[PDB]
Order: sequence, then C-alpha cells, then structure tokens
Amino acid sequence: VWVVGMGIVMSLIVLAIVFGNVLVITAIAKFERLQTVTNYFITSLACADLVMGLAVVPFGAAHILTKTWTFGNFWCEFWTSIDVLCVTASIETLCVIAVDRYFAITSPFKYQSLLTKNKARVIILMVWIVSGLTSFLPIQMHWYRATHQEAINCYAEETCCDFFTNQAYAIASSIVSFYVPLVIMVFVYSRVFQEAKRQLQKIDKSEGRHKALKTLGIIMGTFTLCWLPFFIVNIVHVIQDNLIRKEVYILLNWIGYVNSGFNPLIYCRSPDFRIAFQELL
Ligand SMILES: CN[C@@H]1CCc2c(ccc(O)c2O)[C@H]1O
Repeated sequence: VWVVGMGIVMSLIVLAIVFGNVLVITAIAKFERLQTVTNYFITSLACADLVMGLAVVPFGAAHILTKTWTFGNFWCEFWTSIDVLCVTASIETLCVIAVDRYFAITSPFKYQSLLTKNKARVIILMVWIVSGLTSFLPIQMHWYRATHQEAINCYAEETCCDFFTNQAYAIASSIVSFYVPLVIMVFVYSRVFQEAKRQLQKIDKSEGRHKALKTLGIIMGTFTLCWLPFFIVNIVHVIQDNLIRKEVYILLNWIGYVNSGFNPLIYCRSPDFRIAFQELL
C-alpha cells in the first residue's frame, strides 16, 4: 500500500527536472538577445542537470522500487561513473559562476580584458575534463573497490551492485568535489557582500533627504542545505566502520539530487529570461 504512491513523487521529480532544464536550454538557443558570454556557463550547468535527470534518477528509482537490479552487471559501473560526473560538473560550474561574479564586481575596467568569448570554451572544457578524470578513470578500471570480505559477494553477484569504496577514494572525491569549491564560493561572496554594503553606505552621504542579504542568503542556503550533509556522512562512515546506516545514506544522497531541479529557478529569473519564457509559450 506504498509502492504506487512514492513512484508518483519520483515521476513528478523527474518530469520537473527535465522540463525545467529543457526550457532553460531552448531559451538561449532560440533568442539571440539572451546569448551572453556569461550565459554559456548556465548552458553548461543546464546540460549537466539534464543529463543527471535523464540518466541517474530514472534508473536509480528502479533499484529502490523493485528492489532488484534486473539490468546487466556491466551497466551499473557506468551508472555510478555518470552520477559522479554529473555531480562534479554541476558543482564546479557553480564555482565558476561565483568566480565570474567576483571578477565582475571587484574589477570593472579590467573585466573585459580578463574574460573574452573564447576563454569561456576553454574554461568549460577544463571543468568537464577535470570532472571526467575524477569519475570515469577510477571507476572503470577499479581503483575504488574495497578489500573487506563484505560486498565482495555483491561485486561478484550479478543481481547486486552497491557503492563501496576504500579509505582513499572517498576522501579524494569529497575534497575534489565539495570542500574547495565551498571555500572559494564563501570567500568570493563575502567580498561581494562587503562591496555592496560599502556602496549602500556611500549613497547615504550624498542622499540626505537588504536585497543583497536576501539574495546571498537564498544562494548559500539552497546549496549548503542541499549538499552539506551528504559529504559529511560520506567522510564519516569511512573514517569509522559502523556509525551510519544504509537507509540514511540513501536518503541524504537522494535529497542531494533535488538541487539540480532548483537551479533554473534560482539562477534564471531576470527580466530577459521572463520575456523569453513568455514568448515561448
Ligand atoms: C551513487 N551515489 C554516489 C556515491 C559517491 C559520490 C556521489 C557524488 C559525487 C561524488 O564525488 C561521490 O563520491 C554520489 O552520487
């Protein structure tokens, strides 16, 4: 009396993610005015989220629902690699956008000289290649496989494949994916908020007759609430053998996936985007 209900929520999540990302992608391609040098990063993030919603989630829901990985044994290694790729690429693209904002605010005159049209392609390719090296190469040739007797059967068994990692791959993946981008974004947005406050205070000197806090709160709260617990539990269950159950890990991992669906609403609400959305439909 519970199988049908949860599948409805899963289908709504999948449909929402796919619809949002497809609309965001088609908006930029359709209209010339929406195109911008900075908007290519949004295109990359939208592509990553669309790939996640097209591949990772629908297959991962079947494992939860039917409780049997009825697909082939070779496929789920590819599935895990795709999941890691789709997480790392999105997080690093968000970090790139934050750094772009810092350059835009803290250096007006020199902003054009630093960033040009062609540099965006190089940055995107570097981000995606770094995402590829951390996921496909270790997963496919099996550095990550654990040595303890448990789960060796599941690696051998065709019906089973669950994530199990040594004490090194978890640390390396967590450091590459989460902590460094978090530090970079924190410092960048701290400086941006300081500059905005300085200007807001300066105006009141010559005008003798809030918004930044709200927007920064939204941007940091969404990302931190989405992704902070997952990497903490990822580190902790590997530092000590038994402190975390599997169900909690699965729940936190699935909560982490909803972020890719919220990105279009967070980052695409400018008047030009609204006009484009109205024009499309
Ligand atoms: C199947 N779930 C995986 C497991 C570990 C992991 C994920 C995402 C990014 C990483 O850097 C990871 O190490 C999760 O999506």
